[PDB]
Amino acid sequence: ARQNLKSTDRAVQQMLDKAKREGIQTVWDRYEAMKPQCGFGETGLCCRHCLQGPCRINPFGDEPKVGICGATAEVIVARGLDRSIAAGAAGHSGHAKHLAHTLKKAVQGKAASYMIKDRTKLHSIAKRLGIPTEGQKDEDIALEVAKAALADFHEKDTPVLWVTTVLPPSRVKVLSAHGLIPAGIDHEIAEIMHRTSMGCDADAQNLLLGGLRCSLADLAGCYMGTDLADILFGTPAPVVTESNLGVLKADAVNVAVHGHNPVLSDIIVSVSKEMENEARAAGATGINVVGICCTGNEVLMRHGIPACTHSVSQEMAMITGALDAMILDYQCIQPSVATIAECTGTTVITTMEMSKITGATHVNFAEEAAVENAKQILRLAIDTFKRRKGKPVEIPNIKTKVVAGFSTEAIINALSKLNANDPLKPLIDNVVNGNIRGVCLFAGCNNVKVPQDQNFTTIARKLLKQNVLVVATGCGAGALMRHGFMDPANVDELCGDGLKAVLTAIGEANGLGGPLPPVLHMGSCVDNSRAVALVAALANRLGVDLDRLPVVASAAEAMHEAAVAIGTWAVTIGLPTHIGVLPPITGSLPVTQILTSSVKDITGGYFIVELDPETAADKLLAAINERRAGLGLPW
Amino acid sequence: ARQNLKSTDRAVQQMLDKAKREGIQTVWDRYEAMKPQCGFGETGLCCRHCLQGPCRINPFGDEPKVGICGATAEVIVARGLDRSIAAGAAGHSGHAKHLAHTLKKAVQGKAASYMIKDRTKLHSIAKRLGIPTEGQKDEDIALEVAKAALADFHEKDTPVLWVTTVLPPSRVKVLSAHGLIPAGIDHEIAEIMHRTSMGCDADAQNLLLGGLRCSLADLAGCYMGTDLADILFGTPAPVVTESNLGVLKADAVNVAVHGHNPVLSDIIVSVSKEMENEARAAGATGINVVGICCTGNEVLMRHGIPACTHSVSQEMAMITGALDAMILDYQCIQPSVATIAECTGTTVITTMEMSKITGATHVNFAEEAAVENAKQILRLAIDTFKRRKGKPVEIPNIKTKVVAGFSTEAIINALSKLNANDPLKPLIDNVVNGNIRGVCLFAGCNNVKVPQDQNFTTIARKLLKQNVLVVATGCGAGALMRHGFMDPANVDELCGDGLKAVLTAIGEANGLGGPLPPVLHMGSCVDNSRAVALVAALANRLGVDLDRLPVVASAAEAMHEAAVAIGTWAVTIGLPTHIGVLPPITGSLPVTQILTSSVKDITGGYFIVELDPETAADKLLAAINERRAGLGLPW
Ligand code: SF4
Ligand code: SF4
Ligand code: FES
Ligand code: FES
Repeated sequence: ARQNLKSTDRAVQQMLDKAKREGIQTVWDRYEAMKPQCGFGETGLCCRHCLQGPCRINPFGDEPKVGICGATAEVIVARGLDRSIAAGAAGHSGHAKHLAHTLKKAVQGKAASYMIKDRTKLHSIAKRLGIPTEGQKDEDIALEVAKAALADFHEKDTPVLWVTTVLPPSRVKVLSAHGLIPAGIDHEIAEIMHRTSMGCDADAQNLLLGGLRCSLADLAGCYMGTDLADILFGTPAPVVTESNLGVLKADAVNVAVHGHNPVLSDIIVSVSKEMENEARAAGATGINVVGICCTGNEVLMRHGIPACTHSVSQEMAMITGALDAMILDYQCIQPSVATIAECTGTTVITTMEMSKITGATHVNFAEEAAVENAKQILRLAIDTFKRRKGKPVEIPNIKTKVVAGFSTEAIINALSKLNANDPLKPLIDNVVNGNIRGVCLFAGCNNVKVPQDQNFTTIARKLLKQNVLVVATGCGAGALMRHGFMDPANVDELCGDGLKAVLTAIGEANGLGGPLPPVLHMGSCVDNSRAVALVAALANRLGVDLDRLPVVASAAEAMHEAAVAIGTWAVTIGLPTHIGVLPPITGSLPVTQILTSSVKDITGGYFIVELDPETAADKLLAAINERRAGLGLPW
Repeated sequence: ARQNLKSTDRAVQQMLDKAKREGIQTVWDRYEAMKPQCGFGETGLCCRHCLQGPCRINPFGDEPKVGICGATAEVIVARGLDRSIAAGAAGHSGHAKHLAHTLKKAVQGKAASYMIKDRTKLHSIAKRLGIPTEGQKDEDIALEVAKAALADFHEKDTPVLWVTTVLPPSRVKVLSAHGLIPAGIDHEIAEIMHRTSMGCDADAQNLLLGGLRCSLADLAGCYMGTDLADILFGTPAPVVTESNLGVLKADAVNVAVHGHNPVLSDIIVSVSKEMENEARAAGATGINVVGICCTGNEVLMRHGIPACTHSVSQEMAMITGALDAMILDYQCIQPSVATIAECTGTTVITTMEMSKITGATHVNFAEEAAVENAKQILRLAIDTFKRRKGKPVEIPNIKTKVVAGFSTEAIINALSKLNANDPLKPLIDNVVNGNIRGVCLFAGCNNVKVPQDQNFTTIARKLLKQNVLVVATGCGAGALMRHGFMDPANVDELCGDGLKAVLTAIGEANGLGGPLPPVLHMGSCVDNSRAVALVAALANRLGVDLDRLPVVASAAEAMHEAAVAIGTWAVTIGLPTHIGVLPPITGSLPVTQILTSSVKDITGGYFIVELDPETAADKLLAAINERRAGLGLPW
C-alpha cells in the first residue's frame, strides 16, 4: 500500500507496513471497508429521532423530499447539528465536573493525593468570580470556587459565570441581546435534546440559535476545566520534550496515558518516578510514561512528558510491540485498542465508571485512593514488560523536539520581558506594524478522511510564511509538533521575516539565545479556553470586541463532537472559523448559508467550510486581512 | 385508497378521503414516499457520532462489519438507544422544570393567573419529600417543594428524590445495588451524551446500565410533572366528555390545544369561558376548546374538555375546515401543521421559545401575562372563524362517550366506597379470587407504521375478555377512548364476567347505577407516573416489590423518544413491558438479549418486542399469569 496516502507521518507509515504484514486491521482499513459511505448521512439528510424513522431526504431529485412528520431538510439538518454540539458540551461538562469534585475532595481532606498547587491562579479565579479572598483560608476559597463551578451546571440567580466573566462586557452584551448566554451547562444540553426531539422545535434559525447557546455551555466547560486543572496541577510554563513513536524505549516499561481528563494520569506521572526501582528489579531501565491525545497534552504541558502519537494514529503505538500499558480515562479512544491489545501484548486499562471497553481490564480509580490505584496499574504494566522479555520490537527511530507549555500566563510573562507593565503592547505593536499579520488557532482532531496532518501542516506553512502568529491545541498541536513546528531550529525555514523577528526578540529577551518556536502549544482541547483568555485580554486592552480582531481558528481535520462544539463557540464569540472536513450540513442550503454567512450579522463570526488546504489558507488569510482593514491597518 | 389500512378510526378515514381529493399531503403519504426505509437505521446499525461517519454495519454478510473507530454492533446499538432515552428524559425535564418555575412564580406573587389549587396534594408531596408543614404558610411549603423539584435536576447531597421517595424501599435498594439511582435529572442526560460520544463508553452492558439510570431520570420528570400540575391545576377526579372529530362544531370557534405542557392551555380553557360573548358578537355560538395529544389529555382529565384526535391523525382535525386555531406548546406536533394551515385556513400558533415552526404565528407566552396572552390568542381564533363565514366544512359526525379522570387518588377514593379504611384491599381481593387477572397499562403514541389504533384495540380486547384491569395514558388512552373503551355502556360487550362484576361493584358503590368504564384513563404521558404511584402503593400494601406483581405495560404503537424512555423505566422498576413497533436494536443480538432477557436478573422487568398484536396479547397474558403463579395464585 502507498502509506503516505493514509498518514504524512513517517513513523505512522512504518507501523502501517508492520500492521499490514501482521494482519492487524487499522482505522484506515476499517474506513476503506466502509466506502462508499451513506450520502444521506454525509449531507445531514437523515433523521432517526423517532420510531417512525429512519427518515431521509434526497439531496436532489424526487421523493422523499420531507420527513414523515413533515420535518424539512432545514429542520433535520439543524436538529442533527444541535445534538452534536450538545454531545460535545457534555464531554466538557463531564471533564470539568470531575475536576470540580476533585478540588472539593482535596480541600475537604478526602483526597490527600490532590492539593492546591497554584495558589495565585486560585485567587485570580476567585476574584474574577466575585468570591472574597481577603482574610480567607485557601481551602475555603477553593471550596467556594468548586461550589461556583458546580453551580454553573444548573439554573440559578446568575447565568453561567464561566461565560459571562471570561468574555468582555461588550461581547456578553451582544450575546445577551440575542438570547445566547447559557442559563446552566447541563440545562442547555437537556434543552437541546428536548427541542430537537420529535414534534418540538422546527424553525432552522431558532434551532441554530439554541445551538450557539449550547456551544457557549461547551466553552464554559472548557474554561472551567482549564481553570481547575491549573489550580490542582499547576499552570503550564515553557517546557522542552519530544514527540512521535521514537519516544518509546524498548528497554523501559512504556506506559501511555490516553484520553482527556488527566485527573489520575497527573498522578501516574508522579507515582511512576517513585516506582523506578521496582521497574529496575523487573529488568527495565525505568518507567517511561508517554502521552496520547489530550491527556497526553496535559502532562506534556505541565511536566514535559513526551507525546507518543495522537488521534487517528493511536493504534500505531501498540503495533511497535513495546507499549506495555495504555491507561485510559475517556474520550477519543478508538475501542479497537481493546482487541489489538490481544495481538500486541499491551495491557489496556480503563479507569472511569462511564467509559469501559469490552475486553479491557478495568481498575476503579478513586481520588481517595489515587496513589494506590496508580501503583496497581503500573504493576500490571511492569508485569507486561516482563512478559515481552526477548521479543523483538519495532519502534521507528523517529522523533522531533518540542518546546511547549505556552499557557496564556506564560505568553504574557514572555512578552513582559519586552514591556514589563504592558505585556500585550509588544504583541499589538507588531500586529500594527505588520510583523505579525494576525493570529490563527489550530484546534481539534485528525480524521481518517484526510491524510493525517496534511491540512494542519499545509495551512500552517502558508500562514507562517505570511507572518501569522500560530497557536495550537489538541491533536492540531499534535500534528504540528510531530512535523517539527514546535522546534525553534525550524524558525528560519518556516517563518516569514516579520514573524521571525518577533519570535526572536521574545526568545532573546527570555534568555534563550534563540527564538520561540514557530507555533505556540497552548495545550489540550479544553485549553482552547486559554486562547479565548488571550484573545479576550487583547480585546480588553484595545477596547474592541473579538469580532474586530485579526484572529481566526481552524479545525482543519475535525472529527469529534467536541470539535463541532468548539468550532461553533469560536463562531459565537466572533471568530472566522475554518473547518477542513464536511460537517453534515450541505443537504440544507438555508442552514449552510446561516452558518457560513448570516451568522456574521449575529455574532460577527462565521464558518469557512473548505476541504482543500491551500484554498483554506487563502480564505483564512483573506479573513485576517479583512479584519486588519477594518482596524485601518495595512495588509 | 383503502383508508382502513391507514387508520381504524372512521372519522380519520373520512378526512383522509377529503385530503386526497383536495391534494393535501398527509403523514401517511409522507410515509409511503419514504419506503423502503433504510435497513441500517431500522436495525440500529448506523452511527453518526463523529465526522468520520456515517458508519454502518451490515446486519448479515460481508463488510462493513465494524465502525471506523472500532465500535462494534453492540456498542453502536446501545449508544443510539441511550441517546433516545436521554432525549425522552429531556422532554420530561423541560416539562416538569417549566411547571416548577410556574409554581415558584405563583407563590412569589409574580404570576397571579396561577395558584395552589390542590392544597392537600401540596402537603402530601411536602411530607413525602421530608419538607416540614406544621405551622408553615402554604406559600412557603410550595416554595420549598418548587426548590426541591429544581434541585433534583443536578447533583447534591441526596439522589433524585422524585425517584427514591416514590418507589418502595426494597425497589430503591435493588436499584442502588446496581448503581441505577439517578444523581440528577439533567446530570444523567449529560452523562449519557458524553458516554455515547466517540471514544468513550464501549461496553454494551455498561452502556445499557447507564440507559436504565437515565430512564429513571425520565420517571422522576414524569412524576414531578404530574405532582406540580396537580398542585397548580387540581388533581383529576371522574369526568364525562366525548372524543373524536365530531366534537368540533361548525357554528363555534373551534380551538385545539396541542402539545404537552398545559401551563397556558389550562388558562386557555378558563379564559375561553370568559370570552363567550365576544365570540357571540363575531357570529359564533361560543368558543369550543378541544384537545389533541397530551395537552388535550391534561384538560380532558381536569375539565372534561373533549378530545378531538391524537398523535398520527392530528392533521385530520384541520382537514375538516372547521379548526379555527391550533395552539401549540411543544412535543409530538407534526410540523406539517404549519403548511397544511395555509390550505385549511387554520391559525397555527406557537407559544414556547424553544418550540417554533416556520410559517406559524408565534405568541410569546409568559406566566406573568397568561390571561393577556390567552386573549390575544383567542382573538386570532375569533378572527379566523369570521374569515370562514359561508365556507362549507366537513366534520365527521362521529364521536364517542368518554368517562375519564382516574387519577390514583380518584381510583383509591372509588375503591374506598367498598372498604373505607383499606381501599386497596377490594382490588387485591379480586386479584386473589381471579375476578381481576392482573393490570395492564397501555401507554405511548400511535405510529404511522401500524394501522392507527389496531394494536391498542386488538390487545385490549383480548386482555379485557381475560379479566385484566386495563389502565391507559397518552395516545393509548386516546386510541381506546375513540373506539368506545371509556364508555361504560360497552362493559357487557368487552369485559369478562369477573372484571365486569368488579367494575360494576365499584360503580354501584360510587352512586353510578352502572359500572366504571372498561378502561381507566389515568391521563397524559407524564401521568404514567400515576400508574407508578398505584402500583407502588399496591406493592407497599402487599409487602412485596413491583417485580412480583401481576402488572404489565404495553407501548403498543410507540413513536416518540419519550415512549422509549417510559418503556425503559417500566422495565427498570420491574415490569414486563411490551413494545409493538421495532426499536432499533435488532442489529445486535447481545443487546436484544439483554433488553428482553438478562435484564430480568437485574431489575425483574424485561421488554417483550412483538409486532403482531394477537401474539403480543398472548405474551402479556403469559407474563401476568407467571406473576400470579409466583404469588401462589390460580390462573
Ligand atoms: S422525527 Fe420526523 S423526520 Fe425524524 S424520524 Fe421521526 S418522523 Fe422521521
Ligand atoms: S463514533 Fe465510530 S462508529 Fe460512530 S461515526 Fe465515528 S467512527 Fe463511525
Ligand atoms: S440513511 Fe444513511 S445515515 Fe441514515
Ligand atoms: S445508513 Fe441509513 S440510517 Fe444511516
